[PDB]
Amino acid sequence: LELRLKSPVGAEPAVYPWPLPVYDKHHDAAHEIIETIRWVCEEIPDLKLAMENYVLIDYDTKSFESMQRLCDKYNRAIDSIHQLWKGNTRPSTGLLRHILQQVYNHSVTDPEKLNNYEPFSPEVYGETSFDLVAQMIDEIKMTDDDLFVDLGSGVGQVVLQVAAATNCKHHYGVEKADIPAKYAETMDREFRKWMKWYGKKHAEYTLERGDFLSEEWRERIANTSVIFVNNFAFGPEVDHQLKERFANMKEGGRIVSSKPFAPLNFRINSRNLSDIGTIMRVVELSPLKGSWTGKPVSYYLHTIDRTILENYFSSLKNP
Ligand SMILES: CNC(=O)c1cc(C(=O)c2c(Cl)cccc2Cl)c[nH]1
Repeated sequence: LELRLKSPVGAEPAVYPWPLPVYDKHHDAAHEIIETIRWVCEEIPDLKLAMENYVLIDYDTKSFESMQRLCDKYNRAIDSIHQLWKGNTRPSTGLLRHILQQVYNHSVTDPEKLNNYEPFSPEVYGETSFDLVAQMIDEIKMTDDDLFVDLGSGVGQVVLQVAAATNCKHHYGVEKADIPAKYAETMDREFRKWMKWYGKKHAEYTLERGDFLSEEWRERIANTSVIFVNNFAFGPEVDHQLKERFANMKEGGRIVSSKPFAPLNFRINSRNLSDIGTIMRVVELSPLKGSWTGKPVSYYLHTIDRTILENYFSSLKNP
């Protein structure tokens, strides 16, 4: 016993076993099936016209016959549309939210294994992070000349969201811990498969297991144009090593973080010449000021700017 959903672009069908998988106490693969059908109908007008929409109103998620009828009605409407078309774009924000959740649900089957009790972690990515990352994407406006890196990428959710939305040359995720890095391999596979099923384009990306403080990563950070780092729980020792890596970045290089690497009110003088604040601008970006009705959250945008240090020396030489 199984349920099948035909791809709107002729990719291999999505195949679900029966009884349907349960994700948590209030979420299961039946709600995922209904929402997938609704998303494909909303974005394919001819499909909405062909589909007998009443089947999406009256259904029983606990009945194999009811769920099979619903899947069959959708599969028949897909077939009618493929017949009509007989005779790749980026996903919308709404579809991407659905895809990322679906990818997670098919990949992270045992979330307890993550041993993650933090507020902005993989298990709660959809609550605020998705919206804040979307706001960040609209704010930094990356181009094909950019290289994006997430330092401590978890199961790779930020990398997948950014790669689906932007045209950076490449997106990298580096994760040290065993369990999220192993789950990132499944997230990668499921993301490519589902994006192909929907017929959606994404930029190139790589999720890798590694230590972002290693020698190999020193040159890699130096060549990165956009660093994303949720450093809130890192503490001052790792934060110190990161500032050393950031100090080799190019002019205009950017760092997006959850805790600033330099004070927001940094004032260069003879006693703090050694501080990272001498070579980077720092601003707090808050969607509540940047409408937003979510949590009162912020991120920090750092921009490599060695003219801060240069102006201090020029002012001493020309008082
Ligand atoms: C206690 N942690 C926080 O307040 C916090 C975590 C984060 C993020 O991980 C993040 C960033 Cl850095 C940039 C854009 C989007 C997101 Cl979700 C932001 N603030």
